[PDB]
Amino acid sequence: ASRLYTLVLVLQPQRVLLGMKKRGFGAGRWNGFGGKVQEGETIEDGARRELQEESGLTVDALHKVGQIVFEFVGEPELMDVHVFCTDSIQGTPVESDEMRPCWFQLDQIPFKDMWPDDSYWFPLLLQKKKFHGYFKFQGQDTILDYTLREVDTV
Ligand SMILES: Nc1nc2ncccc2[nH]1
Repeated sequence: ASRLYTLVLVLQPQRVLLGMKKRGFGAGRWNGFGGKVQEGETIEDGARRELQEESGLTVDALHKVGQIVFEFVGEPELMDVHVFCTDSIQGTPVESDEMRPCWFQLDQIPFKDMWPDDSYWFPLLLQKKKFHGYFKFQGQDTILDYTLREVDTV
């Protein structure tokens, strides 16, 4: 009972791009760029597509850095989120009716205004570590339990 999603982080040596979602699931929080994987499309092709649709950027090189499963108590579907980091990008981030992009210095990540799980696995992403995670949520603000382990292969 799971559904595939992608999440792409545009990470450069001194800064990371995040986008403030203006409506829908997760509105009001800074996040990477992603969404559901479609029929007939590979997970990586979906990550590339979602980055363009949501940020206006075109990614050359992409690589997998994590997989995180989210459970929301009372909701049947688990979110199976495949996390990617960019290595090269083209274009300028585009503000739209759906998303407001901003670059953040690496020591100024706005964790108070992000999903609470990001405080756990973003430090790994920043240090170029790969990870498998699982977070059980009650509502959208409370982590009931979690597991997070570094791995060599996502
Ligand atoms: N970055 C990020 N964290 C999340 N936690 C739960 C659901 C979606 C999420 N996107």
